[PDB]
Amino acid sequence: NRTLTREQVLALAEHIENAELNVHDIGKVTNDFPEMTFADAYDVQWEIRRRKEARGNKIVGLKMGLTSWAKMAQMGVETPIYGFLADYFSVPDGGVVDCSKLIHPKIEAEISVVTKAPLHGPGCHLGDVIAAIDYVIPTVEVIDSRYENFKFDPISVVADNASSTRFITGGRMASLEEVDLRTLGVVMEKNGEVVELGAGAAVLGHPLSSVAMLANLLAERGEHIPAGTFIMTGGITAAVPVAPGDNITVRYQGLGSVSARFI
Ligand SMILES: O=C(O)CCC(=O)C(=O)O
Ligand SMILES: [Cl-]
Ligand SMILES: [Mg+2]
Repeated sequence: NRTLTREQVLALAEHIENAELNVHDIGKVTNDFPEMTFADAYDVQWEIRRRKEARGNKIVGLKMGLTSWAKMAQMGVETPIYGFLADYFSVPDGGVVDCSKLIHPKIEAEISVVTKAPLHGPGCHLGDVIAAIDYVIPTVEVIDSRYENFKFDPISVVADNASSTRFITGGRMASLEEVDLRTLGVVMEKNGEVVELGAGAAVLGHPLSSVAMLANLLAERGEHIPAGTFIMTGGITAAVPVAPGDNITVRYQGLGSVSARFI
């Protein structure tokens, strides 16, 4: 399942994290370790998590990447990917993101869930997830691949924590009974203009499925989704570059809006 030595995992994690911490893009790691499997990549990502926990960061949630059947097929993968969210990733609705701490950030409109019951795989699917949802909450992610490379590389991206870097919760919380996630419309505005549109169904056909896929992915490593877990279910719209001076508002049908100022 794995081709990296443990020393390589540790060194890769340090190297990839350092790119984030030092705001310094690096070559995608699969160029130097072309044999890396997803298990290697997750070993690396999880070691990054450890490095963050070790210096006292709290891990406050999980995020999903590649939550598009089309994109999965394009990238030659059969499942989404996930990454973790550190406490300092969090930005208040309307808050400021300091781009000088970021490399080449993009924002995406997502819907997050907080669970109220444990979920696990393998074999988790939508039906298992429904009963476990406490509420949903509009969330914009700021993603920022630490790689200098143009073309998306799933295994490198995983090693780089699915490009996670900031997330902004906002809008209004709602129970599942109050929202239809498949038809929940989102409008992303940047500097006063509509730049992207999407509906919840853009996430796998049903954003809650993202949670189940997460459960099954975590099961591959003998982990699950504890109750109370905050999960960003995936990009509803295309990701949009942001730069200093940009202001963005993402409007969620019936859920208010999430905004952020970039400096
Ligand atoms: O580009 C993708 O869909 C996966 C990587 C990512 O950063 C994300 O979607 O959160
Ligand atoms: Cl910041
Ligand atoms: Mg995302």
